[PDB]
Amino acid sequence: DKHSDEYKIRRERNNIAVRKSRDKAKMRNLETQHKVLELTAENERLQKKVEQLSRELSTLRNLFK
Amino acid sequence: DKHSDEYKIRRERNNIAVRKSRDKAKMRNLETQHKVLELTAENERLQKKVEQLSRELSTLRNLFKQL
DNA sequence: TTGTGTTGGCCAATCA
DNA sequence: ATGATTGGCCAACACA
Repeated sequence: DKHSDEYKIRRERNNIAVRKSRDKAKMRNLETQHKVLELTAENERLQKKVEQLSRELSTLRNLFK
Repeated sequence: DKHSDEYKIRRERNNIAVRKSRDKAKMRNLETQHKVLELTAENERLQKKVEQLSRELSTLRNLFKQL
């Protein structure tokens, strides 16, 4: 029964659980969107590093010439 | 007038828009999870490449030094 | 003003 | 029994 006290504490506690469950999921989804930003920046950095190292190797190999 | 006819049809339209909006959001999330796996594979490829070149450079520098 | 898209809350069923 | 999930729906508000 809606007027039942047990019912009331039930709804009160579930409303807290539901909000909590959904706030957690919103968090996880934002984290994933975040990882995409980090991985993208990091791959960009590493790619530039691949290019820097390649230049250093070419500069060294010119000494042979 | 939460008993009206205009009301019930307004509710129907919103409930449809809500399901559509939620499907779109969940799809977007699915795509993002995919983008992460993709970026992760690329990141590991780049890591190996940088390590490989660093060792190559190190070996080569050691050679010149040994002159 | 109106209509759709978003966001977040509630109820209830179901899982753990 | 209790907290976590999930899906249907309401309503305010953002966006056009």
